[PDB]
Amino acid sequence: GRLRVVVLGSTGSIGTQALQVIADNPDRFEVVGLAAGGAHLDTLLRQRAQTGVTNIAVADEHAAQRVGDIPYHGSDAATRLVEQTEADVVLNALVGALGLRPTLAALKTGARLALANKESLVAGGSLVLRAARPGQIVPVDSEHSALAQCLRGGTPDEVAKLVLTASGGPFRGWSAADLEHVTPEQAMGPMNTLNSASLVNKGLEVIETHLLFGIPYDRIDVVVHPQSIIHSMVTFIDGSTIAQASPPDMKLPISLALGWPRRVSGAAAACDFHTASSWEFEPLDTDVFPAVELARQAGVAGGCMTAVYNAANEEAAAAFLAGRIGFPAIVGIIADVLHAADQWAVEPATVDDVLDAQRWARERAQRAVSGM
Amino acid sequence: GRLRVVVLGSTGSIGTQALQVIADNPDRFEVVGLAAGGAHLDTLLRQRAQTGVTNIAVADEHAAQRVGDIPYHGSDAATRLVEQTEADVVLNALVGALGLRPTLAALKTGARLALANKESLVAGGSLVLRAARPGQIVPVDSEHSALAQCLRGGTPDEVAKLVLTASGGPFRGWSAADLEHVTPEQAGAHPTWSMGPMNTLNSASLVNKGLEVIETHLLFGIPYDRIDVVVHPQSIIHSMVTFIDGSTIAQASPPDMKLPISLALGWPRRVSGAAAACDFHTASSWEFEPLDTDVFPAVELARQAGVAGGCMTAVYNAANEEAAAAFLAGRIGFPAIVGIIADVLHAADQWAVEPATVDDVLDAQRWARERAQRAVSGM
Ligand SMILES: [Mn+2]
Ligand SMILES: [Mn+2]
Repeated sequence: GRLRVVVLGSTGSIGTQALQVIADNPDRFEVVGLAAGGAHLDTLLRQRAQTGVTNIAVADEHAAQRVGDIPYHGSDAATRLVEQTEADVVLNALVGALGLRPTLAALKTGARLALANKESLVAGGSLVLRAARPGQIVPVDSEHSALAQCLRGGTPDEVAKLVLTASGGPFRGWSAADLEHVTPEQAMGPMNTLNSASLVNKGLEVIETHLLFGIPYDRIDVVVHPQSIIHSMVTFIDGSTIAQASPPDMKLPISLALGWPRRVSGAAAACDFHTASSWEFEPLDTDVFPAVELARQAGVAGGCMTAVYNAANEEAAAAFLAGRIGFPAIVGIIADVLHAADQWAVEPATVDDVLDAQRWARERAQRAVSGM
Repeated sequence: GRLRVVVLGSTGSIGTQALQVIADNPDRFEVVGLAAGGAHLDTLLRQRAQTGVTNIAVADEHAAQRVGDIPYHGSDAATRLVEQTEADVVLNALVGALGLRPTLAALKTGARLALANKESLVAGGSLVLRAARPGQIVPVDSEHSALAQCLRGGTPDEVAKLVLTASGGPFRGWSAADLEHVTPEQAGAHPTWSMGPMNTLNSASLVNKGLEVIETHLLFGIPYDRIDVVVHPQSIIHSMVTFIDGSTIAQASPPDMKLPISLALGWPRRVSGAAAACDFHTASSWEFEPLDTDVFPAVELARQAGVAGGCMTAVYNAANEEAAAAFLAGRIGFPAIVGIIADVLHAADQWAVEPATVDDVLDAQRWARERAQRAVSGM
């Protein structure tokens, strides 16, 4: 009785690592579907050959044509694959807010959603939550996987605080003036790396924490931990903190999300306490790095505001990577877009509501770029 | 609901802190019995006056002579109190040998045993385990309390390693040559108001950690080859569990025994506001380093004793007590403490037999003490 797994974004870092965990664990997992964008066809063809899975979605029509025998092709390909494939688990490792429809489709099938695409939850907000049963979304994000594990340390009424760790990025300790000169070269993928550096990733993760676990924003702490060995912690009402620790390796949270609640033997190397190490903690410099506070503000506003936060980032980040704006302008644009986003506090009733909010935010972010 | 608590060893560090937790949480706990040895009779009488608990026991019959209205007095006073008192939880914070019989009596009543007394497991071993039912014993000490919490991170089948943290003591990082020079004062022989010199000394020699490793094996049923020790000077991480997938779950808090005491009393329910939580507003670091087992072999020796089983861990502990006594008195050097334990253990194979009675345990200790005395004197 193997779990049938659909892997969305199969050719990316998380996707390939997931396929490796599945290949190492044939008694527990079986691949039944693959989805890819179409930029890494070499990898996709190998994946088809090795897994024997022809049930494949390709987003780019030209790429799907170039390949051949692809049953699902076009922008809605991944969504239709999910809708029409019998599965126990959908791993959503697509990139960006475009993971939204496949996330909704997955939840509506009743399968466990192993979520790597944090953007679909951040953007979807209550719309995504209303489609899910309790515990149906299982995080692949390292911090949230850690939180889920640490929450086993007590009952829900015993939780005082959730403590999200953050690497601090390559610019930890830098001044506001220092960040002016940051180049795209200095800052997994281009977006994952950049969002880490700008602290917008951590803002997205704070929102993700609130939505997954239902804890109020004022009880979600962020601490900088440069070693990235402690992946997050939960503080309980008696003063006890339970923390999860492991050498960085996404195969650990991937494996746990795929097989929840059961741990997968040998998924990753454990901390080695026969060698010296230091786990350091320091407060986030919120003045220099206000992305987390902006996320909290968007989160408290709720409705479609978190979709706005993410959409504004996607556009500003693209502008930065293209050499059009400076590094500090990323969070500057997000703030400008949010201040103008009055009407988006309304709760999304349909996917179209979220899409409307994102459309508006993308336009407004472009407006903000044009004024620079 | 309100748990009825018997506090054995009410005048010690653990007992008094427990009473503070109980005083601060009257909706959760009520004291229904108090027992003490007698050396601190005045404290016990004040506790009777303060709590209104008249159900009290004094072990020292000679000390009991000073009061006309103690219901339980004499050698087995604490045991008799436990046997005759309706309670939900028995906190056993008695010191040494006087803790073993009360542990067995507590287990027989069907009450939860919040266990601080080390003798009960280290010496009692299979006697205590055979009398206990799953989950009946809840550990009071910080490392074991941490382990119990971290074990919530998976099923028993998912456990790979139990990892105990150790402070490293005052001689953390010292060479073998350095340790030759250690004086009792350096090893922490100061006449502290609450504790004797054995606690600090056992920390310094790593014998305390050895004892904790033995207790870990007995409490949690993990083999010795899967119980690790790491030195962590800050004592913020109190212990950890590594699971089969590579995940480690750790318990962290500023040092404060009220946390593990509160949890042992209220298990499985946490006690709101028991202790302060880790505060990350100021930069800090948690450091880990391996123990040099060549310089500090006490833990390895404990594993040897534990694997041998039977009364061998009783022998380990009793040899330590005698050797540690010789060191504090200036009869041997610091490095000779573990040397003597080793020498006694290697001659002790007759004690690998499982104890049938308390007297079997006491006989093993007697033999070990005498053997250690011979080693010290050279006779
Ligand atoms: Mn993350
Ligand atoms: Mn301890």
